[PDB]
Amino acid sequence: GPSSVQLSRGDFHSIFTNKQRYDNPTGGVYQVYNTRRKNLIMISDGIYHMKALLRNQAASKFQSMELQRGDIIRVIIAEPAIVRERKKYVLLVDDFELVQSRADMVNQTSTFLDNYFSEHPNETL
Repeated sequence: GPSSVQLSRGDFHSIFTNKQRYDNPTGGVYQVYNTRRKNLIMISDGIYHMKALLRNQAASKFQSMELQRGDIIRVIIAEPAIVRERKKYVLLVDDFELVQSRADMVNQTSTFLDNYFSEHPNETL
């Protein structure tokens, strides 16, 4: 069914351009974009998609929740990671809650965050 919550549109851009958000990148509402490093997934903020590494309690919930594309989550504990040498971005997620199971994708044609910052190198923290 359709997503009955609003995603945190553009928040992946905010996490890596606004220092206050970078320092505490929590509370965002995101949609799972793809799953498969069995704990590395792709998530969507409705505008961008980016890689997230699920660790600790988030890795446990990945398993217990059978997390899949379309699920909507709220991130509770997280930290940003930039691999500068490779221009790669990852959200390290230690805990999240499930908001909605198997919602229709809000955006099927989002921009990959790494691609966005590689062509706008000026913007990144």
